[PDB]
Amino acid sequence: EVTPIQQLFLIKELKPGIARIGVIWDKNAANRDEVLPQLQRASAATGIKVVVAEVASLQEVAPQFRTLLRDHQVEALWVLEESGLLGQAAARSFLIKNATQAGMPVFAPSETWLKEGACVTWRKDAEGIRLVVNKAVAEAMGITIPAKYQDRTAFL
Ligand SMILES: [Hg+2]
Repeated sequence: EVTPIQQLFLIKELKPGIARIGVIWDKNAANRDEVLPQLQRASAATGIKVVVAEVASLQEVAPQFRTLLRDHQVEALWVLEESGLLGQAAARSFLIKNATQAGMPVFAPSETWLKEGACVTWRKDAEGIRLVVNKAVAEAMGITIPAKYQDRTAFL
């Protein structure tokens, strides 16, 4: 498992200057009590504002995404897991479609998202953390791979 503070620090280097990121979090996902204050401390360690929009059903996904954009002006979407609601194609395809229309990058929990249009995911290696990047989409959305990570970055 790549930890949230590890993902946010990777996000800071992949999208330099990012200031506001939005998280769609399934309220039913386990470890909610551990993950949400985890996100806020990663936010304080990075200087990136992390707005968390929780969803309990598929119906809540669209209003919560739109609220993140209209009221919080997030510049990217961050999805941490997909064990329940966020693993259903209806929620994934919406989040990917509309983030793509808004020109914002999506940091995703598995390669399935990158095959559908998301920008970046990650996996823990013997060597630490390796990046997986959809190049053509990530390039177009302002993602830059630091040379310190060019070696340890696969391109879907
Ligand atoms: Hg994207």
